[PDB]
Amino acid sequence: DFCGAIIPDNFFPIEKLRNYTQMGLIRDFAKGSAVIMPGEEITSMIFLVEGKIKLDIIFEDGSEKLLYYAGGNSLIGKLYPTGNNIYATAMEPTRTCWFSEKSLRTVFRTDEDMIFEIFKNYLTKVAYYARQVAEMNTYNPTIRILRLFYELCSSQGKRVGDTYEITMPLSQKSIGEITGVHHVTVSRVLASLKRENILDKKKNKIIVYNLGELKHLSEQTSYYS
Amino acid sequence: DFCGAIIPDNFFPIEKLRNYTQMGLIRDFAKGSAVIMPGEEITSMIFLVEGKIKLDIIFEDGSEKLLYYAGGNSLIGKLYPTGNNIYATAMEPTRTCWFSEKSLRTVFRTDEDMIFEIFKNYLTKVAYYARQVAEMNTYNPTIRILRLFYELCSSQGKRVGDTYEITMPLSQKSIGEITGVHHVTVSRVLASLKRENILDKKKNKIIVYNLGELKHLSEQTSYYS
DNA sequence: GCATTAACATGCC
DNA sequence: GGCATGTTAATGC
DNA sequence: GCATTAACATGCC
DNA sequence: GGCATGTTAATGC
Ligand SMILES: O=C(O)Cc1ccc(O)c(Cl)c1
Ligand SMILES: O=C(O)Cc1ccc(O)c(Cl)c1
Repeated sequence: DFCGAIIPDNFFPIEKLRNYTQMGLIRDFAKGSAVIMPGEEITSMIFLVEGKIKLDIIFEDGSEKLLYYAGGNSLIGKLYPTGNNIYATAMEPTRTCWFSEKSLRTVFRTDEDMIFEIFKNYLTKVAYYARQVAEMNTYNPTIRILRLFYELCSSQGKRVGDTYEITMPLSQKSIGEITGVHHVTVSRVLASLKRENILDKKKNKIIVYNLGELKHLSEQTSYYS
Repeated sequence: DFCGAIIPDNFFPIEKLRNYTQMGLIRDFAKGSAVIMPGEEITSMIFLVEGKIKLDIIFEDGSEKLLYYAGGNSLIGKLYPTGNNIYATAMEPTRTCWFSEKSLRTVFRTDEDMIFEIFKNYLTKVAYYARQVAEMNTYNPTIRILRLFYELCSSQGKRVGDTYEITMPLSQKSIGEITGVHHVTVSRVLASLKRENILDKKKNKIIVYNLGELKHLSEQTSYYS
């Protein structure tokens, strides 16, 4: 029914795969440990039973960038070699379940629906990243930040009297990483939005005091203002 | 064994799915016709038996951008709604095969390997677009153009005496669309590369006269030179 | 560091 | 011959 | 239009 | 208390 993500965190979780972790291999990591080491070739799907993984790509010159965050019931779909150098670290004590190709056949023979759940999980990732490429080719950095707050507000902002609240803990550093904008530009833009009384990004909530202005500004070509 | 793409054209073709098009629905399009209309909700996988599709996303303000090109044995993995407005046009007379969820079950009951072929096709797309996001966040437009020619040369350039040839018909307009660089910047960069005798992009071949210089320049922060 | 604009020139079922 | 692709330099976001 | 740099200030298992 | 996150303005790619 719907394969969408506004942010690259907890893409299409598959809670029913917890009924089949006995067909796969349990593997616990300590906080701070590598689930996937730089240069490690992975050929398993990795189901996250409990915890939190940060998953990054590393370029040849050593540059490192965020791809996504993974939480409980997330799926790392690295069953085959891809050409990318991936580094995935446990942000907390984390339980995984490693599903090889053979082990997946065993799961599908028991439950043919899990096939389509995995397709949904992949589709969601492709829809996210393909749009993000096209969005970066269409809107300027500062506009992409406004567009993110508008879309989170539309999709998950709760009306609370005069305002909308987005119940979400989200740092400026991550906003920058997700939107591809320098963290100092992120600080500047939020300063503006705050002092103009449009939006306040707090520790655990973003509060939108003025959605129609937020939206209007997101429709311009810059908000380096 | 390998889920890679340097360019968003002909991602992981699955030639064996042509053995199962009788389980799905044949649908022929004329050149210039919409395979997916703007705003059309698609819930089928669409296998391209013969021809060529150009597949674009359209934003709310009407901006339109390339996602990818599809050729024979390519797969459009839109089995479920995604939230994106997609517009896909037949660039030539094109035969498709539409596979619903029910129809895919029928295919998998006959050949369990087709499951994993589809996973490979999805993985390849996710690896492409996820890297492209991270690359646009890491390298400047002009550098991304150099990096593309270097990687195509590495991956598919054939040594021909003094040179490498990449046997590929690729317009400046598409290079721009793929790399997210204005077509006039693309023209400028190629002018430079040509007159410095590094590389010549012709109608049906790119010729690299100097791979080590190409590579060296791709390692700098700009080539607006 | 490059997008944009503009005015112009060459390619092409 | 008409519309799509490519060219070059200047201006400032 | 914004990344970068820099020098500084506030947050935090 | 130490290292990570956030702040603000200036400079020019
Ligand atoms: O491994 C890669 O190159 C990309 C990637 C990373 C994480 C995932 O869950 C997927 Cl499906 C792909
Ligand atoms: O439909 C989308 O939002 C993205 C998309 C487009 C084409 C494909 O083949 C896939 Cl797998 C996804």
